Amino acid sequence: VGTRWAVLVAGSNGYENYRHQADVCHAYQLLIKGGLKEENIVVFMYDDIAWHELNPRPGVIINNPRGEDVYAGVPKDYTGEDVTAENLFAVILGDRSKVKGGSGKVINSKPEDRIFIFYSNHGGPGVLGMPNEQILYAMDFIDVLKKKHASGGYREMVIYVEACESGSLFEGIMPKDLNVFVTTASNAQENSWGTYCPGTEPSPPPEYTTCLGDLYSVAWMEDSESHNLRRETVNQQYRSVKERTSNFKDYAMGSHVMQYGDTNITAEKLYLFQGFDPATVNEAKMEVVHQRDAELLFMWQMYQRSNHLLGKKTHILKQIAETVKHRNHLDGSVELIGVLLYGPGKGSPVLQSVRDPGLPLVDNWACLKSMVRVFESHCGSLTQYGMKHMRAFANICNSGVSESSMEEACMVACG
Amino acid sequence: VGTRWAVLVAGSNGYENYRHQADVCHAYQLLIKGGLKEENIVVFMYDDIAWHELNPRPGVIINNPRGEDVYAGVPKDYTGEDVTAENLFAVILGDRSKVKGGSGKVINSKPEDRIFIFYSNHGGPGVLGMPNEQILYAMDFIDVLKKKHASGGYREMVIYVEACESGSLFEGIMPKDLNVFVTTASNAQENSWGTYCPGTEPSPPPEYTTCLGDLYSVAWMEDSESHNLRRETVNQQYRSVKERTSNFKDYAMGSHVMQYGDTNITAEKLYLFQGFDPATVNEAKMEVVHQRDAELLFMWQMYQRSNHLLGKKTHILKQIAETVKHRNHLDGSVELIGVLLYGPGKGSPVLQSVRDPGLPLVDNWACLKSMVRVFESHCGSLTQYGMKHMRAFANICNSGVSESSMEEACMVACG
Repeated sequence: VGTRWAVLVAGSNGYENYRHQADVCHAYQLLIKGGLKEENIVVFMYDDIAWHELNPRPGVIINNPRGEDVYAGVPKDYTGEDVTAENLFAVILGDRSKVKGGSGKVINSKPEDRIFIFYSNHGGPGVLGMPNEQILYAMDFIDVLKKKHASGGYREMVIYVEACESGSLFEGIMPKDLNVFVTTASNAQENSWGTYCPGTEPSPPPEYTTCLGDLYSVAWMEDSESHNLRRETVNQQYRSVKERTSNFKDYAMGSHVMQYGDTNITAEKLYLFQGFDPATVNEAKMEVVHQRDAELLFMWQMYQRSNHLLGKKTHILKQIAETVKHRNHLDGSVELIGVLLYGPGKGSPVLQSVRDPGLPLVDNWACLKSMVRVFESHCGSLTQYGMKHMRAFANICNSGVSESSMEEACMVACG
Repeated sequence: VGTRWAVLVAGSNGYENYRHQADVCHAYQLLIKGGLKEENIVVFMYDDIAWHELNPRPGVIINNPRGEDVYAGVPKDYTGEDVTAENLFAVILGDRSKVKGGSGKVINSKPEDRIFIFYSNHGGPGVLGMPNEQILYAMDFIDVLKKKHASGGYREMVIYVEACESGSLFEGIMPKDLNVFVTTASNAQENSWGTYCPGTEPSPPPEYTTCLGDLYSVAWMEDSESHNLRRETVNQQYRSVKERTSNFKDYAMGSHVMQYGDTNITAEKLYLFQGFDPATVNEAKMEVVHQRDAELLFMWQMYQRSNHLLGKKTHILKQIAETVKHRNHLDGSVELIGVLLYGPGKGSPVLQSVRDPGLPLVDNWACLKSMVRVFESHCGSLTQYGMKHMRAFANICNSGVSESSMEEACMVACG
């Protein structure tokens, strides 16, 4: 009894981030094969990958080396400028009146229905990326779940999140009484991983200069599509994905998959959320690339493939230098703010200290947004890479440092 | 039979580096108390500390919290602009014709004589600082020892070096057949430490905003002045200094004292090199500060002591920001050069790889100087802090990367 809904979100754009949209398109195809209806699956994807000038298979997206297209048939619900945090919240709430642009499809669910949410891109401590120069903050995502729960618009929900430090979106803040179960690609202090990368094994087709997928994402999808979901439980998928994402417990090239929320949902059969493919009647180490370094890997691939063209080669090398200089500006400015506020030798211990598991990243989420606002007003936009510094901003909030002191430090560091 | 000579060198200047000149002045006083004659001890010190506007005891320098002046009576052999690598080499060779400025005092020693060399400041892999915008390279220092040995101008020599990564000045290149024994404050991959720092224990007098000494340096000096050097061997001093510099084998706040050269000299009584004080008839953990961060600690002390003066406080905070921005420029530019030459993900492993103990830092020392020259021509002067990147430059040389490729990478990184 009830209807199965899904919300699939890629939080990034650019050919360098092909894998996030490939993960989301693969999830869409898997859910349709399971019997979920298109009207109940909302897709958020920037939609700049299939027809990108750099795509060697125009109009096609693949998510693993087998090369099966996952782009054909995916709906354009929220693409381009409409991939926003506000539209994501309106969609989850089932409030078409709060949607701006897009198809108008929302999760206008009933109390008997189940919902599956999958996000891929990206992130930082307490934050997720959204592609139109937006940061999605953890407490706002939890508040949307609380609002949806208070309306009575679903029976249970399962949420899968692929992003760096993704455990920090739920630690200390995700309630267990919302009928929502969550898993994350990593704990609160680990990065997440791209996989099926050029120059690595398992290798994507040779024409690819960008990674095809993300480790935790392809782990759950390849697990669902290789099992009878009427028999596999939510717990069994969690255990399998945790094992695969750990990469033979080698955490220098793997992460700790975490679980939050209502763990009673782990006893449920996965088909209640992902459907079941009627045609299904029921492992080696993977080379991975840090999510934050996959863009530089892609630019280096473009550089190495243009070695015969001097002009193009020089242009790409200068783009790599601009990208590293921008990364260095953000990393150096945040380190400098720590020194100005706390002194040398205490700056890094304060900004980089990780709270114990189970504690929220920040006590005041409005303060966290204000630290980002003050930083950006003097130092420039944070960018997706800059989300790595969200624990530094949270730690400034937690330390008792004033917003007036942050303003002074940012002005000295970046004016 | 024979005369005891010494060469004492501080490689730095500025009130932030008070400790290097305080170590050298203390060494001078200790040697005079031992019966070495002033005409046989050459002092290299910039000489900007005793009368510095920031010195709370004008005309006085102290090297430990007991506060005994060590400045009065120290000769001005090579000070200011004359503290150069060329003068140091001429002095060690005993060649007054090759000295420029200074007092003209040199080590014009005889075959029966012994020599003691002590250097304090900082350094980097394969390099030592000199204060007039100069880097002293390890192979040139070894070549001066070989030239002095070839002339027959001494019986034995002992050399003590306090600087970061100082073991790298001798690993793989110091011969055992020159009648020279050497110890260093650290191994080839560790920093060295300032001690007697403000805000730490054992604490210097409260008027001091800069560290009074360096750990290995005060370890040997305080050991020599508390023992009968006619009974203590060179080996006993090495063992005591190794124990103290390790700081209870806590290498997060200590270093590994290393030995090189002719270890047969360790059996000799220390008075043969340092003299003996006729009035001498024969341990707790020390708080330390990284040599490369002591300047920022001093600037933070000045900032915290000027909190009542808004104008002065703001000025110091901007000086701290300029210093950290300069550090970030050097660190970021070297990291960017690694990415441009080797690609992302291989850049840091190549630039930061440490050769096995016993191997020279670089196979071609002229290439090492050329990498520094190319870097500086595009990215600016390395500065003393920038000597930390000498292993990256050595690794560029060792990798087979051409000087033409280094030029291209530096131009892209810094133009």
